Amino acid sequence: PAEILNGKEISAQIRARLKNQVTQLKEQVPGFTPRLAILQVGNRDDSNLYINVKLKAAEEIGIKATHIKLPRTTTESEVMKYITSLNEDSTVHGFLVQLPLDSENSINTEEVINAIAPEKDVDGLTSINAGRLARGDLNDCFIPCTPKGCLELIKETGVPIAGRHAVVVGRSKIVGAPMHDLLLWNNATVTTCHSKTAHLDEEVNKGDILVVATGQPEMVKGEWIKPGAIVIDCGINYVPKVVGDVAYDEAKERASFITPVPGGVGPMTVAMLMQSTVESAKRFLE
Amino acid sequence: PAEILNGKEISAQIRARLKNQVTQLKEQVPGFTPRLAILQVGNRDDSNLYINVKLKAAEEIGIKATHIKLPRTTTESEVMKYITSLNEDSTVHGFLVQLPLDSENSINTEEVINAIAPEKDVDGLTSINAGRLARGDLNDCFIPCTPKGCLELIKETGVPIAGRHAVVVGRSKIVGAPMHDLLLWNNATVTTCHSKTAHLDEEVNKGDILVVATGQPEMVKGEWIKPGAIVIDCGINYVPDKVVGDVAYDEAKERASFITPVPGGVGPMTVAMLMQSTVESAKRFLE
Ligand SMILES: Cc1cc(C(=O)N[C@@H](CCC(=O)O)C(=O)O)ccc1NC(=O)Nc1c(N)nc(N)[nH]c1=O
Ligand SMILES: Cc1cc(C(=O)N[C@@H](CCC(=O)O)C(=O)O)ccc1NC(=O)Nc1c(N)nc(N)[nH]c1=O
Repeated sequence: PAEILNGKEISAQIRARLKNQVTQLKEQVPGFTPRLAILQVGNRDDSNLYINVKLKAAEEIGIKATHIKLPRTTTESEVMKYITSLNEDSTVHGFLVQLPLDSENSINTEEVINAIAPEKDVDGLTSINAGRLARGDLNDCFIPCTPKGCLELIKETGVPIAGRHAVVVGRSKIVGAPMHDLLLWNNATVTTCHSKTAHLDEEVNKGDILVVATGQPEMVKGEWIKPGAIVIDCGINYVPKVVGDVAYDEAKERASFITPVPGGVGPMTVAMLMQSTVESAKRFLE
Repeated sequence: PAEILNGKEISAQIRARLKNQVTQLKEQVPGFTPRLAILQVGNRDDSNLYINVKLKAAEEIGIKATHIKLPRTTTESEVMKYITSLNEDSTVHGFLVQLPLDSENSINTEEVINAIAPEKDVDGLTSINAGRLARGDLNDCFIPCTPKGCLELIKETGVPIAGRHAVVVGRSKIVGAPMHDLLLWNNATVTTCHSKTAHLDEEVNKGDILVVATGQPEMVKGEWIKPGAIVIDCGINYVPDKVVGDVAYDEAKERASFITPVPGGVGPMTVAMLMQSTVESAKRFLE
């Protein structure tokens, strides 16, 4: 049986450190506070939940987090007015657009995301920050929050990354593709799989490190797991109960470390966003 | 043995089609002509060689190509002034900075590259264009010219890329990393290897498609190659004797279904893809 990576506990420790930094930073600079804005389009239930968990974390730490919720009938030009304003408001240190946009109109997601000023792009979703991470310029960019949090979970095992084979299942803009880049520049040998991969089971079996971000409940079976692998499950699926993308019961028998769902990647995602927000607040003080 | 992917023949076909494309544009819009600029820092022989090949190809196609060469002792502020001037000259449609910079002073390559207007970044080296490619937004960016040319060589086989396991050995900003992205958004399963990869022979043996860009002459031995693999050798290594690639061509040819020779493989495809990107930005400028 694998040792469980306790993300709920690990994040708690991170947020305490962030609170101390924000507490300390509010003294060294009186009247100053990190400010986060979260923009939402539409009213998805899962977007509501995740945004509120983020507001909740920001509250604990002392970050001032605003939530602007736009209606489903919002146009692309309406959204761009808000991004423009947030870019220009010098009191706002970071902001993000919760994805996907839930609009009945046609909105170019990529156009919206890429209007965000890169120095405020705490979610790391602009092409500018993605291109730096994709090319190995890691100390110059915001890195996406779920990948940042998966990397921290992997170090918690103590097992070095350099020279191990990492398999990443999924290549989405927010998780899988930046996760590949993060592991690579941490000097793993990385294979990316996706919905056109043949023999996915045999590919998954190659992974000393396995990160699954597919959105298909429990599709990655435990038999597929290389014995002793570090298994990281990014899935959160509501099913007949909350399950991940990895069949947790079987995989725990093969993994050496595993993240449970919930309480694994999820809280780490939120903690890493808070960390990037404090980092941009500090960078702003220069 | 493998069929030879003959880059000389394929590049010559692309240049001719480009030439006719330029001719028709010039007929449709009299006086107009695609304009490329190449900036160099220092006096490296290999850069001199490669830039000259690009000048010759542009001249054949009808691209007006200017070459600006700065001394080994230039400052970053001097280089930034030229990049700004090229960004601002409306008669220049694309330009590149031949890499590596050859300087006595330390110059931030990333700062220099990233000052290029993305719409003129025909080499696809700005962070903006890399981020578009890395995330599959392929319709808005210039792709770097060597990965573009590898993709054409692979498509010359007529074997679809989707579903195959591709291995890219090397992760540089100009070749290896963009090659991984190009193959991923053509729906390969991609493994990227580098100098920290253990058991490189076993990773190479997974490749239905193998792209090697290491600058380590003949380091990828032919016995590692999966039988039937498509082998793409981006290496141009001058060894004592002669040019060799990054793959042991002798044993590799016995196992691959297709293979690029060195020279006459990727090299001419690189130049041709740069010309294609230049013609493309010129057309976009007309819009
Ligand atoms: C999937 C997820 C889970 C949780 C979480 O907290 N999960 C807990 C249970 C929480 C509870 O119910 O208390 C657990 O799994 O244990 C927080 C965040 C996300 N994901 C995102 O927010 N993704 C995302 C996006 N869609 N768009 C942009 N722009 N940026 C983003 O990062
Ligand atoms: C390695 C190489 C070879 C040749 C070549 O001429 N090869 C043929 C001969 C016949 C012919 O080319 O027509 C052969 O090998 O057979 C052309 C180009 C390169 N490489 C680059 O130029 N790399 C590069 C760089 N260093 N910096 C920036 N910014 N952009 C870049 O693309």
